[PDB]
Amino acid sequence: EHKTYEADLFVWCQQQADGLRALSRSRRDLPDDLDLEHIAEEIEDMGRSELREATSLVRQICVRVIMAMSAPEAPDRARWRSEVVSWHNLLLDTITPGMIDRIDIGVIWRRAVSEAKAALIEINVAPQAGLSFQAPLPADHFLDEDFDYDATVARLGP
Amino acid sequence: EHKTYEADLFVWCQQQADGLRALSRSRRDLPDDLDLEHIAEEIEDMGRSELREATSLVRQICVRVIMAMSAPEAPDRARWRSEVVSWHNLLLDTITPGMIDRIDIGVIWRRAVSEAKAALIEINVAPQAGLSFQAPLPADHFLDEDFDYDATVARLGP
Repeated sequence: EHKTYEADLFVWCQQQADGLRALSRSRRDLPDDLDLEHIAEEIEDMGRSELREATSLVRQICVRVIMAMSAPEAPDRARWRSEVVSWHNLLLDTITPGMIDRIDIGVIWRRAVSEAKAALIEINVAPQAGLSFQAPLPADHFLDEDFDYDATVARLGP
Repeated sequence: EHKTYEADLFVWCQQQADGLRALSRSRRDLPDDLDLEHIAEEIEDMGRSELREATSLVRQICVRVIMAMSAPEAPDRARWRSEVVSWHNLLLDTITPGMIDRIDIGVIWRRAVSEAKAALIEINVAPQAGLSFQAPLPADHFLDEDFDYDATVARLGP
């Protein structure tokens, strides 16, 4: 189904790149200086970049969730929570319905554990003893408009 | 003059956005689901983003130049120089001939001085007494493939 620019930017990038190529490869009377092939490549790549950004924001949220699981009384948690709210709001502006299935929590959570362990060593905190590289919650949990940092930390303890 | 994607990405973005709009606004028989207006907006914006990136890299280089002017014997200079080489190589991959005139050293150097002063306070170094918000060198100096950090620092002392 066709998606508008506004309704689903991610799907629009792929549909528009495909449409540009279809037009370019069919018509023999378009202006030669109009570079539909590289335009399509750039539009397609912008879609990929949106997904990379959403993926990164979920990762960063997960790192702070894991850090609070390891240091649940850290005074730093107030800052971590503020960061998470900021990232999550940006995530809600970036995700689209067609992008949801592409958010790979299995890969993201693994990378978040590796990153969180390094960051914990830096602040001289030992990681959760039970800390697992296996995602405990689906991607949807973090994409939820009502995602709650402190509730998530509490449910993933102790 | 028409510029290819490879020859000048920055000029290509503007020429292609203009060409997309010209085509869209003239033909009555293009596919309705092909969104040439928003494609043109995105392509145009990518051009702007390239210039923003180049501008940022020149700024970051200037900050490290100013920091070494204030702390010319700092052991940290080796790291600063390494950072500058990395940023400068990325800058050389980003700049294009049509973008050169848009690199505004008067604005960039001012912002670099403000940033450098804050960063110097953090490392407990007083700024150059003669440190000026007025750019002492043209944008071209930093865009030069043969830009030399240490030579620049030395010429801007003492």
